[PDB]
Parts: sequence; structure tokens; C-alpha cells
Amino acid sequence: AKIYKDEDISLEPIKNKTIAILGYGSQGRAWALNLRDSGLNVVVGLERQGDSWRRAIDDGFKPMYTKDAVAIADIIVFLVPDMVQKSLWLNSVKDFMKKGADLVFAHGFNIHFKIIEPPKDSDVYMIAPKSPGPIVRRSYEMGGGVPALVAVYQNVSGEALQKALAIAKGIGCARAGVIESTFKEETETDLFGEQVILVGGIMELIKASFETLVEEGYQPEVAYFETVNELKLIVDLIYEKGLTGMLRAVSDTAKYGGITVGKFIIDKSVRDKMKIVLERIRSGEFAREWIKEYERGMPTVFKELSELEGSTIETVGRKLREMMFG
Repeated sequence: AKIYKDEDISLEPIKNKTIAILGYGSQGRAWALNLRDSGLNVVVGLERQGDSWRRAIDDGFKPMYTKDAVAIADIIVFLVPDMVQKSLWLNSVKDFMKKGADLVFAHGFNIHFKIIEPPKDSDVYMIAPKSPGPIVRRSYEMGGGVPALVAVYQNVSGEALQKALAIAKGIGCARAGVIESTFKEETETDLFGEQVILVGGIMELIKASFETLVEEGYQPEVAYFETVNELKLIVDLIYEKGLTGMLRAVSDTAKYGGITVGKFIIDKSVRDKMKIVLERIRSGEFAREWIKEYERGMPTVFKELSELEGSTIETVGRKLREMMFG
């Protein structure tokens, strides 16, 4: 892979460009302030004079409406939630943006699945950190950063990647490491990780483990203690010292258990289903279903949150977290 650090990257490509950050939720704030603190020219563009507008004022910005911001911008950054970007594009960007302004994303989804079709004469690129806004901001203020991907969809200027890298540097990501990718790769791999491990997989692995124990008649409190509680320690080990360093740190009994049973539980049949999930991302099926579900108000997401909240694992979880923290 092509890996860039702060030493590898010049800010000069985006010096004396007006950067319009569209949105001022936690991600937009973080990038806006980091960029401003890095000495760049930042404007904040918003649709409504509401919460986010007032926050931006409190942070010493003078926000403008999107239509105005994009009109003077050389670089326009979409940092509103992905599922709202098409409406912002159509309502307040496409027909207002400075001609030839760069279009910049933090996820490849809308461009990759052709939800937005950009002008032919704009550079289109991405800087994709994988950390919540507050961490992007605090790491930067401490002199560090979080790692990111960079990608380019359209290189009209000749210099798109260098501009993307400059933005990555300006928000602090190059202090940690920037990995070059593509919009296709970031989008497909991002969605796949969410679904099979980061959110879906771990969640249901936890539920299925806990529920196994509870069905067999063990105390739910114990089952939670023996399946959820210690997960933070494990995943901390992995994050710091890899799977090997994790296995070295646990007891001999745990090492043997894990090494012998892991591949029995997560076996070929799981791997085959992982291929299917990936296929449905790659084909565009997932994106289509998700559009439709979002546009209906996410009723599936909300129903399942509600069901989850009232489940044994969550009510037991709540009680014990209460205890561990009267």
C-alpha cells in the first residue's frame, strides 16, 4: 500500500483556497476547526439557522447558507450524514457551486453507487477517517491524529490526490498515517466491516453466546459477566499487540480453548455467508435496499432497537453497569 505521513505531504496545494465545510455536526466541526487551526481558509455552509449554525457562531465562524458558501468555494466538503447528501447536492450545490470547485467526501458511498453524479470538470476526492469527530478534534489538539484513507474519483486538475493529502494533513490524519485507496474499495470494505464484524457480527456473536448460556439455565448475570464484560480487555490487546499478543496474554486454558474452538464456531459456512454479504454490497443490492429503507424512515432499524432494548441481555446489562458504576 501507499502510506503517507506528515513528512510526505505538503499543505501548499490548498493554501489560499476557500474550503467550504458543509455541515457542523461532530464530524464537520472537527474538520472545520482542525483546518482553521492549521491555517487554512474555512467557511461553514448550512441549510438552516438552527443548532449547528449557533455552534458554528460560538466557535467563531460566520456560517452561511450552502448555496452561498459553495459559490465562493474552491473545495467543497460534504460532512452531512450520507443519506441527506443527495438532497443537499440537488437543492443547494449542483447549480450553485463555483464552476470547477473540488468535491470532497469522507465516505465513497454516494459517488460510488452513483447517488450523486459529479460534474466532469471537478476533481472529486475523499479523506476517510474512522473515528468519531470528537476524537478527530482532540487528537489533532494534542499534536496527534487518527489514521485515514485517501482516494480520488476524478482527477481533472492533475493534482487531486495531492489536495486530498493536504486536507488529510490539515485535519491531523497524516500524523498517524494515510493509506491510499479508491472510492470502490473504501465503500465496499467499509460496508462489509460494519455488517459482518464491527456492528452486526460482534453484536450477534455476543447475543448468541449470552442466549446459549441463558437457554441452558445459567444465571443471566453470570452469563453477561462471562461473555461481555472481559471483551474490552481482549479487544484492547488486539488493538495494541495483535491477535498473537492477545493470545500470549490470556491464560493457557483460554489460549487452548480459543485456538481449538474459534474455527469450529466461525467455520466455512460463516465464510460462505460472508461472501454473500460482500456480493450484495458489490452488486449494489445493499445500497438500493438501504436507500429505500431510509426513505421510508428506517422503521426496521427503529423496531429492532426497541426490541433489543427490552431484551434480557440489555436489561441485565443495564443492571450490572448500574452496579459496577450503588
